[PDB]
This record gives sequence, structure tokens and C-alpha cells, in this order.
Amino acid sequence: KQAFLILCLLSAAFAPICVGIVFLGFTPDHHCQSPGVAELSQRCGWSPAEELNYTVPGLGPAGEAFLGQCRRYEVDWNQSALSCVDPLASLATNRSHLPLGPCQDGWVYDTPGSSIVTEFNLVCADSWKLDLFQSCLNAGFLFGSLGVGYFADRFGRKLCLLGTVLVNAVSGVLMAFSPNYMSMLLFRLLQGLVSKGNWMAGYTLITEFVGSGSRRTVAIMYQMAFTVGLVALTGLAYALPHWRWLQLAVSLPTFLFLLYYWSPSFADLFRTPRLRKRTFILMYLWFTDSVLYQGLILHMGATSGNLYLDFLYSALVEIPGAFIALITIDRVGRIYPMAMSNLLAGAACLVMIFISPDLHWLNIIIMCVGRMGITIAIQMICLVNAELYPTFVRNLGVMVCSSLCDIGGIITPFIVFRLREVWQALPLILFAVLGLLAAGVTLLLPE
Ligand SMILES: Cc1ncc(C[n+]2csc(CCO)c2C)c(N)n1
Repeated sequence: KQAFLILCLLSAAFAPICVGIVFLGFTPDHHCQSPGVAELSQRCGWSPAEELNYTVPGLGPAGEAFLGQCRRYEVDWNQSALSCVDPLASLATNRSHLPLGPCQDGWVYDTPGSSIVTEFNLVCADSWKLDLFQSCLNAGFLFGSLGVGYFADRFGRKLCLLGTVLVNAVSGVLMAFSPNYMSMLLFRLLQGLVSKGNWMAGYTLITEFVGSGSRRTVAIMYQMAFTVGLVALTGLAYALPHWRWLQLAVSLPTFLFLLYYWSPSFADLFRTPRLRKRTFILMYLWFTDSVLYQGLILHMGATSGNLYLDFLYSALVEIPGAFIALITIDRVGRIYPMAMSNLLAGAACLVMIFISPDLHWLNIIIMCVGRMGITIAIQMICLVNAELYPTFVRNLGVMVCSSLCDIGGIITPFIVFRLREVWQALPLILFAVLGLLAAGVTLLLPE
């Protein structure tokens, strides 16, 4: 059981890679930096809130945070004629008539730490570039899911695994030293090429080593290790407030993992109408579950008012989800539990639309229920997908079904970030529709 610790570490360290954007890429409050505002504030003695009151454009009806975050007044603050009580009052009849311009001189972020958003200025016009951080990782996942099988077929298995683990560790450490956004994106793609391949290889090894009398228990323990990795990520993110500090502390543990040492065809899946239907349903279920999981995590990261405690509470509820899945697998079945778990997540996403922002105590409960639901659904599907295919084409079908997860991971970040700008509740509407459809579709599969 000595190698069990390192094989579980291989899965625990995979958590910060796919979920670390919540802490490495947070967006703090910001406004246009102005050169003459600071001197006037020191002259008059403005408090931090009074400076925002007197300088940044107001919100107005319907929120409209765009005018305050991406625009500024072009008034010459260097003029001594400005009164300390209200400098904008004597300039015009109303503040709406003042000229506006972009933040030419930069931005001011109200945070003690840092992130990729604050360092690369991924705000306003460039705000879509933050979505590329996860899309590049998921494109790397998709390409690796094809490349790694070819590499392992034409090269030594153990040497290939060692090489991929070393590549992942080196790319993770190097990304903490990235000088610009393009190199960071390239390192992210390189890391995503090998991360999921290594995770799947470790899972396959740990399932092959253990006999049939304990395969399910170890498979569940593999996800328990991911949950423990999420908890450790939350702790490290609380301890290290800078994104470069957090990135090194995430990648370095995988280095000690190496330091511890020192024919089926694609056309087959759709040749039969029943097999075609099962393949389509499994593809849709994998896509829906991946979209729901990633979107819920990103939405929590983007809208929660207490990120650390919400993330900790959401991560913990996965463990009861794993226990419930384990109890329900051998007593009830696979179709009804999966349908119920998907319906629970869909209903939780639907309810969160109407909850008022001040009812945080209920919002966190609904979020935890939804996370437990998607966790149970994923645990069920990880067995349903595998056991619904014959042994001859089981692995190829599993790979094809899992590629839909990577495609959904590619698409998801633009749904959560960009579509929320059009309307805040729209991503939740999409998630509710997808969850309800997944609940409905699941019933068609045979028991
Ligand atoms: C991005 C992403 N990461 C992991 C999983 C699957 N998964 C592995 S461990 C775990 C939590 C315990 O069940 C889950 C959901 C997924 N579907 N999407």
C-alpha cells in the first residue's frame, strides 16, 4: 500500500490544474487610474470612499458598472480652483455632461494580493481573454486524449508515463515564471496536453492492479483524493495571496513524486441503431455533466461574496455524495439514481435564479445541494458508460464519450463569463435546461 499514497497524490494534485482559475484569476473592483486624482486627495484629505464618491463616475439606473470601471472624466485635476467639498459641482450643471474617455494610464485594483487579471489587465475590452485560460486547458485535454494513446502505443508505457509526469511538472513550475500572456497560454496548453492523460493512466493502473473485489472502492477513493486536493487548494489559496506564489506551491508537490523514485473502429459505435442511441445518450450525458460541474464552479467563483468558505463548504459535500453513490450503486440501480441526481442539480440551478442576494445562508445550501447532485451523477455515469459497451469496443467508446467532456469544457467558459454580461441569470437558465434534459434523457437507457 506504499504506492497507494503516491497514486492518490497523482489525482489530488490534478485538482488545482482544472479548478485553480477561481483563485489564480479573480477579478477585484477597479476603476480608471488618473494621474492628478491622488495629489488632490492628499491636498484635501479624502478618505478612500470619499475619493470614489468624488472622482469615479456613478452607477446610475440598472447598475451600469461599465461607466465607472471602463471610463473616466477628462477634467484637469491639477487646477487649484477645485473645491475640496465637491470638485465636480463647480465644473458643470450635471456630471453627465462631462467628457469621458478610456483608461489610458491604467487601472487601480482594490485587493492586497494579485492575480492574472490584475497583472495582465484583463478587464473591460480584454475581459474575454480570461476565458481563454480555461479554453486552452480544455483544448489541450482534447488533443491529449488522442495524442497520449498513440504515444503509449508506439513507445514504452512506463517511460511514456515518466516523461509525461516530468513534462507536466516542468510546465507547471515554468508557468509561474511566465513573462506575458501568450507564453502563459502556451504553457497552459502544454500542461493540459498531458495532465488528463496522466490522470487517466493512473486511474487505469490503479483499477488494473486491484482485483474485482475492491475495484469500486478504489475507484471511489480516487475521487476522494480529488476532493482532498480541492480542500488543500483552498487552504493554500488562503495562505498564499499572490498567484505566482500559489502556482509554485501547486506544481512543486508533483516534482517530489518523481524525486521519490530518485481491432475496434470508430464506425463500430454507430453501426447498430441501439448502439447508436446509447452512444448519443452517453455523449450528451458526459457533455451535460462536464458543463454543469465546470459552470457551477466558475459561477460560484465569480459571484460568491465569501469565496474561501463557500469553496470549502462546496468541496466537503462531495464526500457524502461519494458515500451515497457507493451505497446506492449496489442496492438500487444505475438509471433512477442518475436521473434523480441530474434532476436535483437542474432544480438547484433553477431555484438559485429567484433567491435574493441577501439570503446567502440559503444560496450556499442550494449550491451545496447542486454540487452533491452533480457529484453523484458523475459517479454513476463513470460506471454506466463503462459497463454499457462490450469489451471489444469498450475502451474506444469510453474515449469517444470522454471527448465530449473536453468539448464541453472548451465551450463552458464563454457561457459563464460572456453570456452573464448580457444577463446575469442566463447561465443559470441554460444550466437548468441542460440538467432537466439530462434527467429526462437518462430514463431511456436500459437498466
Ligand atoms: C473538470 C472536471 N474534473 C473532474 C471531473 C470528474 N471528477 C473527478 S473527481 C470529482 C469529484 C468527486 O466525484 C469529479 C466530479 C469532471 N467531470 N470534470
